[PDB]
Amino acid sequence: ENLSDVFDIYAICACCKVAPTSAGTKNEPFSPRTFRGLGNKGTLPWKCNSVDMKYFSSVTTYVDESKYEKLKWKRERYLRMEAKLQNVVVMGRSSWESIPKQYKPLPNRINVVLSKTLTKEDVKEKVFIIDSIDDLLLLLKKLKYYKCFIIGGAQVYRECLSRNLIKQIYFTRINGAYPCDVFFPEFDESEFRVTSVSEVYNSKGTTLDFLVYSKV
Ligand SMILES: NC(=O)C1=CN([C@@H]2O[C@H](COP(=O)(O)OP(=O)(O)OC[C@H]3O[C@@H](n4cnc5c(N)ncnc54)[C@H](OP(=O)(O)O)[C@@H]3O)[C@@H](O)[C@H]2O)C=CC1
Ligand SMILES: CCc1nc(N)nc(N)c1-c1ccc(Cl)cc1
Repeated sequence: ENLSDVFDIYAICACCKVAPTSAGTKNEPFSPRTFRGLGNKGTLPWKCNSVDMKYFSSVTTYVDESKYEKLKWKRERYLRMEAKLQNVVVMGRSSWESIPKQYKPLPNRINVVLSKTLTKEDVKEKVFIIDSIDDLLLLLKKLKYYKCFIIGGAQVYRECLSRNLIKQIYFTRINGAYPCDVFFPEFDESEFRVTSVSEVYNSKGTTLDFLVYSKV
């Protein structure tokens, strides 16, 4: 069976173009993947993009009650053989720490932070602290939710793609070049097909679009 399908594990990210460097061995002016920039110095490479922000918020928050029973059954079945509704959002520690206190935990979604060092003692926000992907799966198996969104960062995307635990990738392309030090991990793209390509959008002069890739 495909766990990414049974537990509806999707990834959502936004990547921009990478700003060249005149020094160092990391300049890739000819990179085969134009949009691969994820972060810089612990924060996003670009300045507040309200357009992607709204998009991100809608995707990760939207739930359809009518479609849940079907998911409930699909899961009850898998679990059988193995033996307010909200989506889950999963993020690495650095990502969680990069979010300003006032915006955490992300409202209307069940928050999960992956970390082997954070403790419930110092993390007062309502969030599940998970020690590993393995434990993440243990959590989803005993949790009522709609879809599970992996929202970052690079390390977390890598682990999930590497384990073939991603069913869909919601990929925002930011058409701007900014300095970057964290990039989207490479994986076998032949395993996916683009299933949604939005019209172009504009943020203060910078264009961007939204793509969705679904596993074959
Ligand atoms: N453009 C985009 O869409 C996104 C950009 N970002 C950007 O990416 C950068 C942060 O990403 P990155 O550096 O990859 O870090 P992450 O945000 O993934 O956090 C890394 C930390 O998460 C924890 N972690 C990772 N995997 C596991 C695991 N399997 N089990 C338990 N804990 C785990 C560890 O915490 P610990 O050390 O406590 O164990 C780890 O050091 C920032 O610059 C941020 O702004 C982040 C998300 C999305
Ligand atoms: C709004 C930015 C954004 N847009 C998209 N399309 N995907 C994401 N995963 C994020 C994101 C970045 C950093 C953190 Cl910490 C959490 C989420």
